[PDB]
Amino acid sequence: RAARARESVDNLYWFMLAAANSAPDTPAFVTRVRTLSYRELRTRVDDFAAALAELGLDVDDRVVLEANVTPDAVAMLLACSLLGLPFIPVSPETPSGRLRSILDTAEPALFAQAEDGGRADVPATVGTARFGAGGLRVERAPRARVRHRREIVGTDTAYIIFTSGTTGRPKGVVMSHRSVVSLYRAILEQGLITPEDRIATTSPLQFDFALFDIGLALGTGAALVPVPREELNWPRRFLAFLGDTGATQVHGVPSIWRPVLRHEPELLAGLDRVRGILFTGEDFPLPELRHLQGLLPHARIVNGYGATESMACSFTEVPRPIPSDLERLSIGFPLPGFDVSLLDEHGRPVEEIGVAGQIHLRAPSMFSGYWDDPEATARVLVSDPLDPRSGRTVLRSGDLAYRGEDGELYFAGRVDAVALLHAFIPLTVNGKVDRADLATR
Amino acid sequence: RAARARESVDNLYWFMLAAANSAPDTPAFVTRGVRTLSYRELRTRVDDFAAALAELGLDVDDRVVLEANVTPDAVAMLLACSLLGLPFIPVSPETPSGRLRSILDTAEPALFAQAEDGGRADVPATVGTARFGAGGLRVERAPRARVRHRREIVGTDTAYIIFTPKGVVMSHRSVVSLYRAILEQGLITPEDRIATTSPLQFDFALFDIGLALGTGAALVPVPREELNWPRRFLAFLGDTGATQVHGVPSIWRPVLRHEPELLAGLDRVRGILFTGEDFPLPELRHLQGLLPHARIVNGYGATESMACSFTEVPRPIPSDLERLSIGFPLPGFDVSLLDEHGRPVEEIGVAGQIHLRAPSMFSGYWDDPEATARVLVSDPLDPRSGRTVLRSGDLAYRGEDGELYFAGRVDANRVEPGEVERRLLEFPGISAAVALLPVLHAFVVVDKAKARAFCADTLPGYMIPANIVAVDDIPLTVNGKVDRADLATR
Ligand SMILES: Nc1ncnc2c1ncn2[C@@H]1O[C@H](COS(=O)(=O)NC(=O)C[C@H](N)c2ccccc2)[C@@H](O)[C@H]1O
Ligand SMILES: Nc1ncnc2c1ncn2[C@@H]1O[C@H](COS(=O)(=O)NC(=O)C[C@H](N)c2ccccc2)[C@@H](O)[C@H]1O
Ligand SMILES: [Ca+2]
Ligand SMILES: [Ca+2]
Repeated sequence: RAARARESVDNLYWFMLAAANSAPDTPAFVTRVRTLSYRELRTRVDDFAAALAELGLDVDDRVVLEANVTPDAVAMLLACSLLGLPFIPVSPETPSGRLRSILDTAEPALFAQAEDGGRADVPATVGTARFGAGGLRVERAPRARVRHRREIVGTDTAYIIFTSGTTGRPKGVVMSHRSVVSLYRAILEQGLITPEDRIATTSPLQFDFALFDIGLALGTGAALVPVPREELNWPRRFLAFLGDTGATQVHGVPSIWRPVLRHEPELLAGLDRVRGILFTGEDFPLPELRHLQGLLPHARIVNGYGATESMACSFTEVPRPIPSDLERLSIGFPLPGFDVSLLDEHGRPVEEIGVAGQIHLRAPSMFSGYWDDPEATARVLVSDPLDPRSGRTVLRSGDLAYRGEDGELYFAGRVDAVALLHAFIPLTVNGKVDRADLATR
Repeated sequence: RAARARESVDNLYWFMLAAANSAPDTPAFVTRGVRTLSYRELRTRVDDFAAALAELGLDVDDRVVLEANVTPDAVAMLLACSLLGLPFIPVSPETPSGRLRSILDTAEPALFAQAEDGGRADVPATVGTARFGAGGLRVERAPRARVRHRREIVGTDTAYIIFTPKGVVMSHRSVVSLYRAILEQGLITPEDRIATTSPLQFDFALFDIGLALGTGAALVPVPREELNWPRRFLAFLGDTGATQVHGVPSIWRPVLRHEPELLAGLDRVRGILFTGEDFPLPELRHLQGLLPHARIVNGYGATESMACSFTEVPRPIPSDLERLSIGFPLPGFDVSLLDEHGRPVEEIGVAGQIHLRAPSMFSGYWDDPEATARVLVSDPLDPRSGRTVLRSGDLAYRGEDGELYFAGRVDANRVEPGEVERRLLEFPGISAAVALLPVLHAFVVVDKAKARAFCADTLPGYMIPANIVAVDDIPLTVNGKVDRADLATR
């Protein structure tokens, strides 16, 4: 009786598990060294979907998935996907006060955590479950409800990413199945990755960088290599992990390299299997970037630029070697089927090389809105200033950029705007500079 | 310097000419003796038109009015506008100059294009002008010089705007999404020949062109001249080898009155598709009886989503059937019936307003954000997500299997005129019935006082037509719908 996305409708289930039909016995995950096959992953998703369907949740009903990137956590989000149940990924590190704030806003039907999970006292108004290879064990069944939705569509919400927005307000980026799949399709077209690759992923699941890495790898028929968040503090254990698992690509915010470059630059030079590194989140300090390049000279580095509101925007290979005169890394060209206007303060095109204007993004991968915040949505998703009467929307990015002589882009910071407004690093759960931490001094 | 949609971007050019790569030598068009145009020949025409259009320096989002009916050249033009991200505004040559000039003033296009033999002249100096045909695209007045500011064409770029002054803006990604949904349903194969009857300014034409070319089937444009005369129309369908015939219900009315024996003789016709309005059931049952080896499909939807549902009519049609079903939305489409408070109607037989979730949704009404905010709204089942649904302005109820039934516009002591006109059908000899509203006149295709008494039986006094007029045919709009307005005057 539960609704299920059809094979022909944009949906993470069908997008990520297509490799179960071409190459069922190929590795989807590498853990520690154990592989999990595409077929094994599909069975786990189908088992979780069968248990989830029993609960009587309507399409658009929200499941909080509290977990790090694990084979089980991905099986759960793909089982939420097939049933049109939007997943809200939460890091176990998240303090209980912030979870309870997301539970109050998002009003989910169910909170799901790993079998060995430590979260207690989730409110009585929300259902609770635990997942493992054992299956999905319900602790408290979700409320009785009448199912109103007959059919799952590609514009249905896949996931909501919750952060504290720039005011106090909880920021919930609502992303449709069709928006995410569109990003995955665009980046597959680039051909960064092959089925023979093993993607070491470092981001927490509540960061769409993790959602990028999962989709990129499974979409391609490659293997995902979740790096346990613990091993990242311990540079020798981190390099040992990448070596032992045969990781060919390492994805993470710039932060993940700082401990390794200070304490174990000799051992990093020893990872001969690594063909590629990908980063996003913030500027890669150029001294650390030139150091990292020097230590793995046969490894392509990709600068990934974009926001949660579109998942991503551009992927530019860092010049090898980095020019000795280079001021700034290029964020290159938007992906095929993506487009940027640089507009001045009045929304007029900037058409001078070297002059910064606000990025306005046209993309197939656009968010649907900010959870319960239509004012904020109307200030970010706006009438295209180059076509204001059509009703077409663009993303008013709040990011500045300028163009070089071949039309490539350069990030020039926030229009809101380590130095602060003083000169100084404490990291956010996502691996960013905790600028709010440093500003309290 | 001119931007061109890439092969990986949702775009009518790449969607409709995909068959040029798989089956270049297969027929894209059948015209009229009887000539085919191949997918390869069509594509070369599109590329030639795109090269001429690119010369003009138009930016992406700049509008081209395409005044033409469905022809090989008119389709080459809209596919050349598509590749260059130049939204096309289709206008029928039979549109009065009053209404064209109204579209040109609101749309403020960069270019007006018409056929070489085209009958338009009176075009403002602020708009460029060109003529397309054999040989190519002749510019008469070059459009204004401008700076090209858009670097790259994207799937959310406007493919076309349909004007009625109401402008439905439709993205490339929205249309292609409809084409993909209906391809999934497998209505048509590459062996088929689709006779299309709609004017190009009606998205039914845009439906038929994309359905056929998307599939790798052949399009058979029926010129309006061939359509008006029943035996000419059937001789055209026969001579071209049409296997599917698409049009509003009215394309069958002359043929069912004057030439039912000849219509029964179209053995190559495997399928008929209609939309626009209710097919009066007596004419529908007659048509089905005459071609029993032809599947009949009811297409339901509005321009705001191109379409919504495609339901095969029961074979044979029950003689006691009250209303034909608009069935289930396509895969990836979904309907709620909501009450006046946006509350789910969950009682069989109770009418509520259709709210549609679809991958094919319009971007907005040209220059009308107030109207856009009244039609494209917060999902009332999910108001906090920001997901938008189409407030359709169409009433409907469900049967026991969840199938839908159109119950009229919410526009339409209140008088439900679908209920007046439907109970006039039951009276014998009435094949079709318009009712309109001060006094309720009803006009019927086939004395009075028995039709009236037959009404007085099963209807309340205020829903009893004061005057019932027999007619030969119903006056049609350019798009082929009942001309309510025309009847109102007489
Ligand atoms: N390559 C950059 N250089 C420098 N500043 C940057 C850069 N990529 C973002 N940023 C900054 O970070 C913001 C985005 O923050 S976010 O919304 O949390 N999203 C992300 O951090 C990453 C994004 N979801 C993503 C995921 C996967 C692949 C690519 C991109 C941008 O608006 C920039 O201000
Ligand atoms: N099959 C119907 N029975 C009964 N009332 C109907 C029906 N199809 C529309 N309608 C009515 O006509 C309205 C839509 O009119 S429209 O916007 O001009 N669009 C069309 O008529 C054609 C539509 N775009 C289309 C094109 C191609 C394939 C399918 C559908 C609906 O809102 C209904 O009021
Ligand atoms: Ca423009
Ligand atoms: Ca709901």
